[PDB]
Amino acid sequence: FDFNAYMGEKAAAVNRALDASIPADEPPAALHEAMRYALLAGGKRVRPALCLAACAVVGGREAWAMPAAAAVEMVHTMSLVHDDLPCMDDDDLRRGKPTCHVVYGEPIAVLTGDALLSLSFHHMARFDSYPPDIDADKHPARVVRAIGELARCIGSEGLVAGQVVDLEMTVPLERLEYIHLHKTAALLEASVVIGAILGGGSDEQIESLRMYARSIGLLFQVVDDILDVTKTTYPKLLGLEKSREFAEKLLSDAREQLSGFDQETAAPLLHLANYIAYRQN
Amino acid sequence: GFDFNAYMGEKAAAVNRALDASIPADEPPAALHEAMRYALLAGGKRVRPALCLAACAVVGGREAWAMPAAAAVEMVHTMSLVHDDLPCMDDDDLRRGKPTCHVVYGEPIAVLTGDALLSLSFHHMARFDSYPPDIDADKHPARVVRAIGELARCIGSEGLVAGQVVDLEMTVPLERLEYIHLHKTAALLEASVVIGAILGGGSDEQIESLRMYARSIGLLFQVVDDILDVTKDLASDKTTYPKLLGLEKSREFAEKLLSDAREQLSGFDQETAAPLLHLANYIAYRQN
Repeated sequence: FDFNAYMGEKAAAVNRALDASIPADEPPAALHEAMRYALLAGGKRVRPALCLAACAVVGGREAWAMPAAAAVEMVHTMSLVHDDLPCMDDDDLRRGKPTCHVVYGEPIAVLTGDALLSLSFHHMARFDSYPPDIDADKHPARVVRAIGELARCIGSEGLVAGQVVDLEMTVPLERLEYIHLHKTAALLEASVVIGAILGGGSDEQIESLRMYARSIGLLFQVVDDILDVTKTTYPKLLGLEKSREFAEKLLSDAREQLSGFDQETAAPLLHLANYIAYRQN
Repeated sequence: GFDFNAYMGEKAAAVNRALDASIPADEPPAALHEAMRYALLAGGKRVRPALCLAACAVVGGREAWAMPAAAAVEMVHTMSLVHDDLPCMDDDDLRRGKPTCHVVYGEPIAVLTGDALLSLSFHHMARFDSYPPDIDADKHPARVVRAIGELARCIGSEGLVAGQVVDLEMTVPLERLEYIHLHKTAALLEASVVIGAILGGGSDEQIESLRMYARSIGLLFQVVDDILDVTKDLASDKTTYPKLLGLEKSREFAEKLLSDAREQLSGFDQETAAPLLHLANYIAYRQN
C-alpha cells in the first residue's frame, strides 16, 4: 500500500468530480467563476479522502460515496469563503493566493458560499450523481441519512456553532475544546460517517468510525496549534509538551477505534490518521 | 364560500408552531439560536409554507406529511432575507417594520445565522422523526430525497442566488428583468409547491402543473408590484414592467399570468385547489 499514491489518485478523482459539478460556461458567469475559483484552488482533499476510505472500509464501492466526498469539500470551501470575509477573520490571502472576496468582492463571496452550500446538497441528492450499480432498494434511505448527517454537522450543532463561539472570542480549556470539536471535528465526522452510511455500513461500524473521526478531528486542530506556535491555543494553555502528549493520545485512540476492521482494508484510514498527526506545515 | 384570510391565519399559526419548535430556546450557543429565532419568528404571512401544505393537499396527501418541508422552505426564505439585507448587499435596516438581523446582532452573526438556517432546512427535512407515523414507509425515503434535491436546486446558481447575483450587477432589457424575477421570486415558490406535491405522493404530471402554477404567480407578484408602484437600489427596482411595456400592457400581462396560473390547476379538484386559486386572486388584486 502506497499512501502518497493513494492521496494523489483520490485527490485527482475528487478534483475531476468537483470540476464537473460546476459549468464554466453558464450565466451568471461571475458566480460560476467565483465558485470554481474557491473550490478548484487545490487542496489536499483530506475530507473527501476520509469519505471514500470510510465507504471502502465498510465494504462499499468508493464510487458510491463520490457525490458525498465532493459535497463535504464544497461545504469545507464554503466555510472558508465565509470565514475569510472582512467582517470575520478578514483574510486577504489563503496559501499564496488571494481570497474569494478579494477577487470577486464581498457580495459575490457571500453568495458563492451560499451556492456552494446549496450545491453540496443538490449534488448528493441527485440519483444520477451515483453509479448505476448502487443498491436500488437501500440507497434512497442511505442518501436521506447522509444528507441529515451533513446538515447536522454544518449548522448550529456543528460548524457554524463553532464559528460563532470562536467569534465571541484568554479562553478556558472547555471552550477551546468546544470550538475545535465544532469548527473542525464536526465536518471530519460527517465525512467519514456519510462515507460509511453510503457504503452500507452497519450502525456498529458507523459509530466506531464516528469515534475515530472525532479523535482525528481534534487531533487535526491540536497539531495545527502546535505547528502555529512553533512558527488561545493548546500550547498557550497547557504547554507544548502536554499538547504533544494529548496529540499522541488522540492518535492512539483513533487507531484503536478501527481495531474491529480488517486492518488491510482500514489501511487508508490508519494512514490518514498518521498523516493528520505528523504534518509539518 | 372559502375564507382566504382564515386559511392564511390557520396555516401561518401551524407553521409558526413548527418553526418555534425547530430551534431550541436555551441550547448552548445562545447568541446563534436567539438570532436564528429572531430572523425566523419575526412574523410574515408564511405564503411559501402554505403553498407547500396546499400542494400536498391537492395531490391527495395529508398536510402533516409536508409540514417539515413547509418549515424548510420558510427557513430558506428567511436565510435569503438575512443575507440580502446585509450592508454589502441591499443594505436594509428594516424588513416588514422590524429591524433586520444584522442591525440587531451584527454582520458576522447575520452571515452565520443565514448559514445555520440553510443547513437547518435540510437537517429538518431529512430527519425521519420530523414526519408523522402514517407516512408510506416504502415510498417516503425516495420522495424525501427528491424533495431535498428540488429544494437545493431552487437555492443556488440555478435559482435564488443566481437571481441575486444578477440583480446586484449594476437600464435592463425585458429578458434580464424576467430572469431576475424568475430566480429571486419564482424559484422558491416553485420549490414550495413541488416539494409539497412530491411528499404528498403526487404524479410527475401533477408536480409539473403545480410548478407552472408557481412560475406564473411568482412573476405575477412582481408585475403587480410594479403596477401598484405606478398607481400609488437594484436592477429590478430601477427597471420596471411599466417602463418596458407601458402600464396597460403590464396590466394585460398580469391578467394573462393570472389566467395561466388558474389554468395550470384545471386538472385538480377545484374545491381542494381553492387555497391556490384564491392565492392567485389575492396576488393579482392586492393594493399593497
